[PDB]
Amino acid sequence: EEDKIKGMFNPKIWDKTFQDGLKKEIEDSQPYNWGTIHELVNDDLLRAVRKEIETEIHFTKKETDIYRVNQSGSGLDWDDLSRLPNLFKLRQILYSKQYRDFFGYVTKAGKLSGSKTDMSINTYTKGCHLLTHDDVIGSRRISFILYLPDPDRKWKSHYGGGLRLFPSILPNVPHSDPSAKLVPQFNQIAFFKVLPGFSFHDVEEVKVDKHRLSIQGWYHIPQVGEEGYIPGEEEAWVRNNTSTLAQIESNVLEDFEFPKDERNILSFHEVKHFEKMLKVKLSEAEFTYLSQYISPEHLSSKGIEKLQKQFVENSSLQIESFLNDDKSELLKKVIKQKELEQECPYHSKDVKAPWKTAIPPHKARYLYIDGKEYRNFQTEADILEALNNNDLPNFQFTKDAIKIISDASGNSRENNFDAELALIDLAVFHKSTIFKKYLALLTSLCPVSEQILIRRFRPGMDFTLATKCRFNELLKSNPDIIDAVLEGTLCLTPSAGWESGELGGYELYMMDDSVLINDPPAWNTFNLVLRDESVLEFVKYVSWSAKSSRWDVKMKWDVKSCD
Amino acid sequence: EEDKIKGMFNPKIWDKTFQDGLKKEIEDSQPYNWGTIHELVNDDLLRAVRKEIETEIHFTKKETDIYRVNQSGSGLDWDDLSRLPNLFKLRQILYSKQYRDFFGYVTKAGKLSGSKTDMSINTYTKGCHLLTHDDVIGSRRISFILYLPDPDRKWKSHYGGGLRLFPSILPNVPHSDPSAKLVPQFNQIAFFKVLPGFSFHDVEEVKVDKHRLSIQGWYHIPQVGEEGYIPGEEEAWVRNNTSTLAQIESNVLEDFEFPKDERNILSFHEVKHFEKMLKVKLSEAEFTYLSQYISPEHLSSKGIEKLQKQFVENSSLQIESFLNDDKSELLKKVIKQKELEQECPYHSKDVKAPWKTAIPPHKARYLYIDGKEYRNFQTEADILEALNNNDLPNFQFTKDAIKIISDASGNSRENNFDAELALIDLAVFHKSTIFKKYLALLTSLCPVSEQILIRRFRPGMDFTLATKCRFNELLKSNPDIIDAVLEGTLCLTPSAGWESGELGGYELYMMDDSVLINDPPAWNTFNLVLRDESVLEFVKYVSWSAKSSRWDVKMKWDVKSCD
Ligand SMILES: [Fe+3]
Ligand SMILES: [Fe+3]
Repeated sequence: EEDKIKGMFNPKIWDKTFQDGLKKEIEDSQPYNWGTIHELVNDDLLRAVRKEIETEIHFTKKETDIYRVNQSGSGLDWDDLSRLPNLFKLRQILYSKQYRDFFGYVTKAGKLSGSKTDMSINTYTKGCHLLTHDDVIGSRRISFILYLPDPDRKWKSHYGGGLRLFPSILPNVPHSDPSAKLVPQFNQIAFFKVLPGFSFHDVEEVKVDKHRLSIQGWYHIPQVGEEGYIPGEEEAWVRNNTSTLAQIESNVLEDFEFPKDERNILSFHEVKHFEKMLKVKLSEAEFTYLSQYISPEHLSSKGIEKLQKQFVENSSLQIESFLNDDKSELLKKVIKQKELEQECPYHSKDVKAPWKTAIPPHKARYLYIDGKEYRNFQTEADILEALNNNDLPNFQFTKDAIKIISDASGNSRENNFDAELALIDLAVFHKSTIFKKYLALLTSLCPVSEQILIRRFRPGMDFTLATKCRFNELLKSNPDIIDAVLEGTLCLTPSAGWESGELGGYELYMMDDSVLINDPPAWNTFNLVLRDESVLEFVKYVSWSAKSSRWDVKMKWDVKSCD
Repeated sequence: EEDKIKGMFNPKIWDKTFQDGLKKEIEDSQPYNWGTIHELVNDDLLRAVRKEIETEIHFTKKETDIYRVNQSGSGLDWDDLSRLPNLFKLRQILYSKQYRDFFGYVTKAGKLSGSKTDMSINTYTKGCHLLTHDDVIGSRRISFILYLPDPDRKWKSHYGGGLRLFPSILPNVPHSDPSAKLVPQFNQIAFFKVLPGFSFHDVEEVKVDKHRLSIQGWYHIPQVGEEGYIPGEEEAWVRNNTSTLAQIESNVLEDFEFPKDERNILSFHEVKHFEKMLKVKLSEAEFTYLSQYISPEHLSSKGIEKLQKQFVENSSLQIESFLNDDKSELLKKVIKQKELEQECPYHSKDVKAPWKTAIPPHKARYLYIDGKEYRNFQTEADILEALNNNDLPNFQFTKDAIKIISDASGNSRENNFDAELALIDLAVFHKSTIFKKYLALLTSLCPVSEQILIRRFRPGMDFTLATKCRFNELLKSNPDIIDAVLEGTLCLTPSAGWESGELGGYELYMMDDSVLINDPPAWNTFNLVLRDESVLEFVKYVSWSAKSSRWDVKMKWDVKSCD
């Protein structure tokens, strides 16, 4: 009762002057309303809870596209906490009427469910992380995290594990870079009211070899019977954030994704060449042209049949030493040089031509070169300007634009476009008619469209999430054109240590064990995959631990059978 | 007989030493084998023939896409030449065995038909012309023209009317510029053996106010019964130059046309905007954006309904004062400035970025800006390089490339890109999402693809020939997408005197009287036409007489009904 529960918290939290001060502070916070309280719970109680958890619970590593976490979601039954009396106590006081009134008041959330408790316990160790998300699930009204690292030592900034908040360009379109970061200590709580479209946050990777324990939880909309229940409130809420969010997603939101998952159609000269060949396959002039980039191993009569058969068998190809030695060395030299001697931008504002940042961060983040005009999305107007003035990729005009920049600034070991120029030449090569003629030979498919990107995934920044291919809307009715996207990836990652996947950066292909391909970055490999609409793909978040970025060239084609 | 026929020609032509000398000369001629003979026929006979024709025959003007000629093809019956005994005589000696042996020998043509005579009589007056063609029809083996201008005065070079020969980049792909020109006198014959793919020639416009009379003719493959008849020769020949030329046309030759008649597909952001609107139509922000270029007359509530109704009625729009006053003046100023103070290239080699020359000349010739990388087709390799490395239009990257040229060379009244920059801004505007939203409103059609070109048709050079629209091959199966190309033309011709069509430059739309539209160049007009596959279009050859080039912006879209 009352006094027994209030005694388990810092006495300050029951003080009206403190409460008003805190409500004001949360009201003035940026980038959206959040709060923090130091030394929330009674020290002894919380020390005990930490002891119980270290002693009573096992934590297993779990990796998805969006997180690596040691969870207990093996020891933990929320309906039987008999062996963990201290935790049971914490859960009772955190959901008590006294605390729910306090918490609802300072966050301006209104009333909170007493019965519907929702907690999980996690540890973050080196490499653990949670990417950008907003917490909008079901009936959640407030998010909190209570932190329990070592009570007798300061958790430092460079340890990582910070709670990071994101400012917003529009509703549902957060900025790529965070504008606030909380470095939490023991017995500190962080919390915010859930804001569909705004409450974007993540957990910064833990960077050093330590264990950060925490209790994550949510307060829910009052349920039927409880204080502050309103009939139809929860269902209105859930409806709005689900079926109708999906409705706004297709109608509007996909427009604010960059790069767009769209392909440009090939000319009739190209398509005719492919067709004729499919219904003395390549000329000598053509092998000569191909041999400038491609290893003779894959251009030989037997290399081809081998690849043809693998593709017919698996609907996929994983080639090694794809490029020849002349190109492999040049690319390795210029890429290593850039990695070791030049500064990589670590903020979207610092990214310059020919590079761009993929957005938004709750879908993806990475640097890419698309051959389009320079774009740096810092405001709504920046975005609308692009959507009004869409342009087409021109890799040659990008080499040109590099020279105007290179000649008005000079060149040096610290600032040059050698890597960019080499990679664009690679891109031009893969856009040539003769390359696609070679692709058509390997696969017996006839490409009818293409998109090429050069991508760089920075350590500690960059990642995609699991998604399906996007069918060319306009072509869906053409029965000759296969219900599939052919997808290529040329990995050009020069550094070592990827093999176990612990550093991230792996390309993952899976069924909606369902894993079809799981390739950590390597040097000069080429994956070709013909995806149906059910196949999911992503590149995993690259860890701060990694010695270089993942560099690749990404290619997509719409295809038709010539029978 | 024999001696009576040989006496009607210059006695030199019967001389073996002359004959061998002439055969050698024809053998050494460029750009393909041709010959000429001064004073071929007996002077008196030819003077008489000239008198008969001036006295006995009327000549009527006839204009097509490819020529303006005063013909007799009213006086002239080849089966009854009783009132023209001298001409009958000429025709008998020109087709005589004696002359056919001589002519067949020097041209290395072999035997020639005696019975199958083929002649026509024409005069070229100011403005008369015949564009690039090769003479390959049916059974023709040798072309000749015999010239009968005024016998007692020199026909000068600047009079025009020269016979011009074209060098070849590949078989069937002549160079845009001629490499030989014959200025003919009275009693001179010009002639060549017919060469499928090579014998390209034209008649230079007559530039001054005079009358050039001539007799054009052909010698044919020997017919059944005649000397040198070979069964199946003629039919092999005809077959090869018809059905199988058409086969090579579709398989290969269209690849060497520039610009290509191809459109790039719009993004899903664009298509969705158009659809939503078609199934408080434009926002104020949108009218504001549109009003920067378009005259308020056409943006008003009633201007729109008016245009909507005209389009539903005719499947076409002809708008006047399309652009507003601010843009109309700027464009007129920069275009007039260029016309009056800068030098226009008059040879494909002299054409510089951002401009290109349409090719080949037996299909079209004009200058255009497509937003693609610079291309100057002087060799086979130039062409194959483009086909291997196709690129996509980027009008913004073309403004960029202009600055690298402009800043390494400086600007002046004699050399600047003001006109080009203004026209590209116009092009960017018409490629914007909001413009196409306006286009969709006028027409109730939803654009799904686009091509834009800025074109300049030089006086004395430039023209297109009557052609059909090209359906997007890839889309033909999509039943939502209309079997039509929407086609726009913004004329920006600043000079006067076009009204009667005598200067050329008119846009002609017709049925395969069949004329649907016939618009001489004017200032700031916009034509919109929805072409089915049967509609033919061309811009007429611009005369040397014209005071400026025809300047326009040309736009094409694939479209779908939203019902
Ligand atoms: Fe969260
Ligand atoms: Fe001719």
